[PDB]
Amino acid sequence: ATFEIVNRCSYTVWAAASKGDAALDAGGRQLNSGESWTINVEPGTNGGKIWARTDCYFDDSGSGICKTGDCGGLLRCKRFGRPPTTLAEFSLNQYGKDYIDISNIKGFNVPMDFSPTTRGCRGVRCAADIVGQCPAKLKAPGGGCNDACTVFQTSEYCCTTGKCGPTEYSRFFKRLCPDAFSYVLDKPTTVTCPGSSNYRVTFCPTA
Ligand SMILES: NC(=O)CN(CC(=O)O)CC(=O)O
Repeated sequence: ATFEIVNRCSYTVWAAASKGDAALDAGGRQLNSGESWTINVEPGTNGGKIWARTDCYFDDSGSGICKTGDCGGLLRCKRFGRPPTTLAEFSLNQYGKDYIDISNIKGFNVPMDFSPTTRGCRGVRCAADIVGQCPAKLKAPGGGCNDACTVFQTSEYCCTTGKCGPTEYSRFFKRLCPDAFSYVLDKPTTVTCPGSSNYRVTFCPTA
């Protein structure tokens, strides 16, 4: 499946694509403003994620750091990124269907549209001014708005035991982006697409 990753932000993003224990395609690439990168994700892949990293500093070998979304200090991500990161999440060809969503469970850094190329299912967007409205305790100095699990590290927010529910901090994200997951046990906003669809992820969407 192809994922066309498009940077319409004024700033460079270092796109990242991983399934947690391995890169998807090349795993990462620098996208200056206006640049695109089309990756191939193998059919049947589960637990894939795409995200933006902002303000990165890499040496020629591809090692360094990013202000948001860093993945073990690598340009070409093998693992997932450090919050805060708006997440495009997908599992493909799971019993005949693809499953896509956007998540704020690991916070928000860059506004995102995640859309199929087909009429057969809808897209998702989280593009509200979350960083400008971010509660003080969730502000990330590197840019972005942390989730409460990252900040407070308790089950109330991290949903590690029992049955967590919404909190003031999940509701902050949820009102701004109703179609994105705001905490681990949020009512799912996953979209079911026909199996083997293709997709476009746009950073800083407009129309
Ligand atoms: N249209 C946009 O998304 C503009 N961007 C700002 C920019 O690209 O300079 C907002 C953001 O990055 O949160």
